[PDB]
Amino acid sequence: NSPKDNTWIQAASLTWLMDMSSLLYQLISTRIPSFASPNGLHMREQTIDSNTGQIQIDNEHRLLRWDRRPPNDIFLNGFIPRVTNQNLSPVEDTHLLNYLRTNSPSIFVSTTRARYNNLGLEITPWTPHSANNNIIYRYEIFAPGGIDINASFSRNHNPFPNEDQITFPGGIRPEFIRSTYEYHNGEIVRIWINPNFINPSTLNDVSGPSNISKVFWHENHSEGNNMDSYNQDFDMFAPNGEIPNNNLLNNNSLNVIQ
Amino acid sequence: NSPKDNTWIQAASLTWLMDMSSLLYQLISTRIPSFASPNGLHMREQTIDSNTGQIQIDNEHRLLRWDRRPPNDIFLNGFIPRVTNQNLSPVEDTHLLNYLRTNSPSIFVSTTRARYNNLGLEITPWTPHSANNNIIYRYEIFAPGGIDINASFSRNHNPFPNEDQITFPGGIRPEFIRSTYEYHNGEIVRIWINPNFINPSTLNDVSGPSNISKVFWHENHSEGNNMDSYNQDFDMFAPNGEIPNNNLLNNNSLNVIQ
Amino acid sequence: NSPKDNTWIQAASLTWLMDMSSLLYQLISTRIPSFASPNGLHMREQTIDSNTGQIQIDNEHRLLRWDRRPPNDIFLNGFIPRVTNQNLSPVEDTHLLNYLRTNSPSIFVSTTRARYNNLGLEITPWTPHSANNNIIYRYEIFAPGGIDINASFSRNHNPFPNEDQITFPGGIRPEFIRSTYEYHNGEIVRIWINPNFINPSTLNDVSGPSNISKVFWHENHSEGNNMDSYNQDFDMFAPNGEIPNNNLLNNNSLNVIQ
Amino acid sequence: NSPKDNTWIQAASLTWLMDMSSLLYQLISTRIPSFASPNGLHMREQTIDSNTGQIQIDNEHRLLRWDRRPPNDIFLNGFIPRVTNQNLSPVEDTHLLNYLRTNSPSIFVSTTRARYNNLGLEITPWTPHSANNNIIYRYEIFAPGGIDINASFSRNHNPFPNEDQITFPGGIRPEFIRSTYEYHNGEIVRIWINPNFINPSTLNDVSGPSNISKVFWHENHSEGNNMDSYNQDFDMFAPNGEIPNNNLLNNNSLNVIQ
Amino acid sequence: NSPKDNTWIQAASLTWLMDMSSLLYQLISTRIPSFASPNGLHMREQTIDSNTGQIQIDNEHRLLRWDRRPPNDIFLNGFIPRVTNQNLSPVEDTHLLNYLRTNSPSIFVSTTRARYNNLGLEITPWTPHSANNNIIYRYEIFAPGGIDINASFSRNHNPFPNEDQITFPGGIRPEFIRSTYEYHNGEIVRIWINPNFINPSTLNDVSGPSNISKVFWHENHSEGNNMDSYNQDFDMFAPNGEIPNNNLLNNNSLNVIQ
Amino acid sequence: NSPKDNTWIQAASLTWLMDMSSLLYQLISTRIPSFASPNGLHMREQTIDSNTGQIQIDNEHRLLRWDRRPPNDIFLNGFIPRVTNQNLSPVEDTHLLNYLRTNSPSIFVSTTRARYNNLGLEITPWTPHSANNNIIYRYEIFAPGGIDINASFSRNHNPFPNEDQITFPGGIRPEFIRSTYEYHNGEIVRIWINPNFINPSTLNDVSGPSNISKVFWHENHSEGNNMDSYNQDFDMFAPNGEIPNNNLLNNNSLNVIQ
Amino acid sequence: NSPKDNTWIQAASLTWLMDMSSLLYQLISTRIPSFASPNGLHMREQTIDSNTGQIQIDNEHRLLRWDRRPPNDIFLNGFIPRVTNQNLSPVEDTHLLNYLRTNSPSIFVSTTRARYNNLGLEITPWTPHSANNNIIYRYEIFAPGGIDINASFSRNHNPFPNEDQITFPGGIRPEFIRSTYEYHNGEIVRIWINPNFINPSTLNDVSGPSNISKVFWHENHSEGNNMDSYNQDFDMFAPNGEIPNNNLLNNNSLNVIQ
Repeated sequence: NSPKDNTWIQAASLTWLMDMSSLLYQLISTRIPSFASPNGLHMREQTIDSNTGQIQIDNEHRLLRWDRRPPNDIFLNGFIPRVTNQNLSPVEDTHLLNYLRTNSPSIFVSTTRARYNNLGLEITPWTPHSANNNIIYRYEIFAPGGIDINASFSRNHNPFPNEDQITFPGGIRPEFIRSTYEYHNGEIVRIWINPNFINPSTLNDVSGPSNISKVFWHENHSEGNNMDSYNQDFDMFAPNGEIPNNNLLNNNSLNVIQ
Repeated sequence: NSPKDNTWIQAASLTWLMDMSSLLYQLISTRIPSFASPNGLHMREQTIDSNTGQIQIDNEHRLLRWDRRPPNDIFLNGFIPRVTNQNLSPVEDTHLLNYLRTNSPSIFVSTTRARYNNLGLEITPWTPHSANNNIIYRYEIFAPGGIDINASFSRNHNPFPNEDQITFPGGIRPEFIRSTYEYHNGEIVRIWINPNFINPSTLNDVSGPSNISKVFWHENHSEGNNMDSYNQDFDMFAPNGEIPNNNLLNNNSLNVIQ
Repeated sequence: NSPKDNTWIQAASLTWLMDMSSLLYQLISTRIPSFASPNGLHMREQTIDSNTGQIQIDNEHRLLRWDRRPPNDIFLNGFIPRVTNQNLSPVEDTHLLNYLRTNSPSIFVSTTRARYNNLGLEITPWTPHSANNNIIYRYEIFAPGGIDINASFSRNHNPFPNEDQITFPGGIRPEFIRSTYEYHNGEIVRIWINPNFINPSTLNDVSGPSNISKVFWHENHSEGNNMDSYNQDFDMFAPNGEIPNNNLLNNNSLNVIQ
Repeated sequence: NSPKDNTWIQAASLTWLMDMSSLLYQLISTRIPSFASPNGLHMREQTIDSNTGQIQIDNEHRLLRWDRRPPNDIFLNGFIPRVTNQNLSPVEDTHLLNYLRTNSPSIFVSTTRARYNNLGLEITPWTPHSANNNIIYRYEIFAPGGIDINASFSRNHNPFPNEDQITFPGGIRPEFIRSTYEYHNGEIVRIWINPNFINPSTLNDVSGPSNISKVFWHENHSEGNNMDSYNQDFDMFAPNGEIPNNNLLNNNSLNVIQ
Repeated sequence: NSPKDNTWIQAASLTWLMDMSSLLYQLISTRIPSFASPNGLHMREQTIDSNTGQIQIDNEHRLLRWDRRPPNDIFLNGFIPRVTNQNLSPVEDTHLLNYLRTNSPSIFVSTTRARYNNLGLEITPWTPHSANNNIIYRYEIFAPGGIDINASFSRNHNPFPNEDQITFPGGIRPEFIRSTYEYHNGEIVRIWINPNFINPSTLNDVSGPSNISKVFWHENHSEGNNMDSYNQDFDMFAPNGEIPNNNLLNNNSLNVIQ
Repeated sequence: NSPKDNTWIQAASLTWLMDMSSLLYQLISTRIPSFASPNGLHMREQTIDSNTGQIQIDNEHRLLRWDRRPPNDIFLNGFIPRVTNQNLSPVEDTHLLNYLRTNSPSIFVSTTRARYNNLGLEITPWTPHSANNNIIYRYEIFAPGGIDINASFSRNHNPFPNEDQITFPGGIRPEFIRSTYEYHNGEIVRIWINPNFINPSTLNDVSGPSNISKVFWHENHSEGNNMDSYNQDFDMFAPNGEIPNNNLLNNNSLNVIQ
Repeated sequence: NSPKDNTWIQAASLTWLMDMSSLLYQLISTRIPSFASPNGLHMREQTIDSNTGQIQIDNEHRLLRWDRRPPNDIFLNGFIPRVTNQNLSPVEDTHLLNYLRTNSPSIFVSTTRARYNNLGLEITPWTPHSANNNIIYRYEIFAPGGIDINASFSRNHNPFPNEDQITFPGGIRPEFIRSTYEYHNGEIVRIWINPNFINPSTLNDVSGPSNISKVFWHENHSEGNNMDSYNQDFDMFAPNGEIPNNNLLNNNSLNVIQ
């Protein structure tokens, strides 16, 4: 049943949702048959340090988002959902299962979990099929909350499990986005650091290959606008990607064969 | 009478229709005289594998759609109907018989069945009269649901039986479109594969003549925008085409005499 | 009184009218004094061959329409009336007698009967006064229904008899238009065939002089847009034309003296 | 009192007025004091030939209208009034006396009678003061109905008896306009014949000086658009013209001194 | 109290006011304190010849209006007030005293009386302060009605008596404007005659210096559009002019020192 | 309490306010705490000579207004307030204290008193801080009414006393503006006289340095449009200026140090 | 509980808020849980001198605001909030905690306190992360009121104490902005003085490095428009900056390492 607090939606870009936690949980829960979610939605845990009141920043809570939009947009605005207007009706806006299964416009923003091997080394995450084409960004996020999709649905009622998603009703504000990799043709050409990330003391922990241009972003950065040529979530819809392999993410590529 | 589940409209592009299955079935059924449809609408069966929950991909369920719109549009948006707004009134939007007989704007999107001879080899499908003119695409679809038109009406009240149509209220999402043939003057010049097709392990089963350019699509593909110079369904209206012959579809042409 | 079925309006371009047959018949009938139409409106008989359930295609049901609009418009859209919006009020939209007498905008599309001599050979039809000027088209139609004007009103209360009109409330869809003659200065320069005509097996029966360019139309045909330089019905209003003579229509002209 | 039939408004361009004859007559009659029109409005008589039911075409019913608009406008649209919208209120739209006295916008269109001497030869009609300036047209009309102004009002209650006006509530359709003289600087330069005039057998009766260009009009005629450089009735308002003399109209001028 | 007939507003350009005489008189009268107008508004007398019904054309009834707008505007449209819409509310539209005192927008149009010496010779009228600057017109009017301002108010409640104003609720139609003097830099350069003036037999009585270009106007006259480079009444507001002297108006100037 | 007559608002540009004197006084008075205005608003006295009814024109009643708008605007339109629409609500429009303290948009127009020494010679008035920059005008006004701000408020409730402001609800009409000094960089370059000033016999009393261009204004005067490059009251808000000194205003400057 | 007077919002740019003090305080207070603000909002004290009623101008009350907008905007308009329309609903407009935590649009304007060491010498204030990039302004403010954020919330319920914010509901008018430093690449290039600052006698107290261009502003100053290339509060959101160090602010830089 209902969440005790609004932690699950604390990263929200649509800030007005944050004070309507219970109402939102009901609105979403009622379009989910008990057989699909026997125990109800499962919110991620320990997204916040109990000792600090601060975002938990560890491999286990490290989220990723593939997006064609550049840092001058994302580091300024965060991830705003496709639907931004208030509508307390059972319309498609809050229809979670339809959103995941069909990618219909909604108030939800997806992310996928960073993947590690047993030695705790990073391996290929769920990657979009079009990742090797043109310019794409892989944003690194540490945010409070999110719905743990795979833990919320019975295997046979969970539309696409392979994507290992953590969904954010209302989106994610920019202060929860630590960095991003800028890829051109599947190759890393730059690493962007968001100086306004909620925990600036961890900025030096941002990893990447050696000798790759690393830039500290600021509004209207001269090189922060690269983009192709619209559905901002096309590259985050389950059937539009997959986990290509379990190779170590220790090269200059995104580990997808050309 | 009424369908047990919403399988018939599960491919829907107008996703809001999927949760209003019974209401939609009533809305459509009431403008159909009992003498036209003695037993009611007949929904296609076995469109989904009961053992996997997955789309049934076999010759028997292989659908085709002739369209002048290119892959950069279709593989991105799917087949969205001419009418996209909600209207629970008995207007023409849901008037199935008028749509079939006159091609009036509606929420329906049509497909025609792939045709095979007794040896299970492909033969000429229902083809538009204008197929040999300019640029046209023949999309290959495997989707859940659809209304089996020929099985839903007495032949005496079925506007156009030859087309053997399977109609999709709400359209078809792009993940159900596996590939497309690009024809220029009735000749195949390229075969496009949709990497995001719901069952990617079958992509290698896509057939075509030998040595024809085969391309894996991605958004804004450089050659994915070819189009002539609007009624997107003009080339799918029954009187606007026919089954030209039963010849084997084993050449570079669409089997229509120049 | 009332028609048994909606055959009279089955060719309708304004398809929403087809399901409101009785209401439409009342709407029209009430603005017609009993002395003008003692026996009520007389619908054309045998427009559909009951043995085939399809359009009757014979000289006796062959209709013509003079229009300045070219095939790229007409073969695509059919004949849509000057008034296209729904209005169940006794406004001028449905005022049949006013439309005939004055040519006021309405939901009616006019046609005139093809004319034959006693040997069954074609003779000059009712022709517009401006027919020898510039570019004009003479469309050939075989459609279900239509109101037989001369049989609906008494001789002495029938505004203009010479025209032998067949009026179509809601217009005529393109599949009922078999061909058209393109005239330039009163001379035939091309014969256009509509491949999507409802009975394609009769396309070879389309007549015309010998050695005249004969073209099978398709959307946006390169030569299908010729037009002068608007009232689309100007050339179909009774006082705007006449039957010039009873000569055989066996030459390259429209039988009007230059 | 009330007219027996709607003959008085049968020439109407605003066709919707034709079925509201009695209501219109009341609407107009109530703003006319009994002392101004002791016997009520007097409608012209014999505007229709009682042996044929067609418009009476004789000198006695020959009407004229001075207008700056050319044949490409007038022969296509007729004379449409300055006010064209429906308004069953006692507004100025139907205020006949104000219209005649002030030329305020209304649903009325004025014409003036052709003038003849006792030998039945044509003499100078009421002519606009600006007639010798630039380009002006004198249209010839034979229409059913019209209000006989001079016979409708007591001499001292008739604003401008001199114009011998016949007013048409709702205007005059083009089929009632037989021809027009095109004047440039008060000189006839062309005679236009309307081939669509309601009685085409009388077209040869159109008179004019000898050896003047005579043209049979058609839509968009190349020379049918001459016009100066708006109140379309400026040149038909009583104080804006007069009967200049009673000379024979047998020259190339409009009989007004330069 | 109330006027017996509507003579006072018979010159009205806003013709709809003419039938609401009593209502208008009340509307205006109620915003006028009894001490300002002890005897009520005084309408000009003998503006209309009781014997002909014709406009009285004599020095005593000769009115003038200074205006920057040229004959192509004024002789075509007359003097239309700054406020032209119907409003039966006690708004400023009909507020006579505010209009005279402040020049606020209203339905009124001002004129000033022509001035004569004891020998009946014309002397300088009330003239605008800006009269010697650029292009200005002095229109000559003979109209029925008008409110005699100086006779309507008690001297100490009459804002500006020196102007000798005759005010026209609803304005003045062009047929009441006989002529105009066109001044450039305070010098007469042309005399315009309105051929459509209500009494054309008096046109030859129009006076002016000798050998000054005299033109008979017609719509769009080539020289009838001269104007500077908006408040059309700026030059008719009392504080904006004065009676400069009592000199004879027998020269080429407007009798104002340069 | 309430003013006996509307003298206080007689200069009004928003003329509709003049007849709603008592209502306006209430509307303004109710948002003024009794401790701020113990005795209520104090209206200026002797603004109108009781003997003549005329505007009192003496040093004592001489008002000034600093404005960036030129004579072609001001001498034509007067000083119209920032808010011009009717609103009988306690909105900010009539909020006198907030207007004085914050300069929020309202129906009020400020002026400041001309300043004199004990010999009755003019000394520096309250001057805007930006007066020495670019082009600014100092208008001279003699108007009826106005609220005497310093006499209306208890010193510790009066926002800014130093300005010796005279506020005009509804603004000031142009006939109350006698002249203006045009300054460029704090230097007088021209003196403009308004010939339409309510008392033209005093025009020669307009003072200024010797040998400075003196111009009599008229609409669209060629040099009457000089302006910089909007809040028209920026230079009349108390904190935006001050009384710089008490020096004699007998030079070509505005007595502010460069 | 409630504030005794409206001092807290007296600097308001949205002046209509000033008269709705209690209502505003309730509106804001009700969305603040008692555990977050045990004692309610704490308004700054001694922002106004008790003896004179004038603004308290001392180090203690010296506020700063980092803004990308230049003096031609700010010194003219002040700091107007992102939300400017009236809305007495519990919408996000007045949601103080959401504002502070997320930077959502609201009626609030942030400022940060000037920082001093023990000797009372200025040290580095909270500075935006992007301060060394391009052009940024640091405005100096002395205003009445403001909410003392750090004193209003219990440590663990104060989103971002590090900013040491004083928040102004309704913004700050320009007369409370004394000066601004213009930085280019983190270096001071000009010091702007607002001559209209509420206490002009303190203008000489404005400090800065020696020999830096010092300019007295006026509307449209030629160099007062420098700006980069929009969220006007981006550089005032807590996570978007920090207190870089406690070094003396006695150099030309903003004390942030390049």
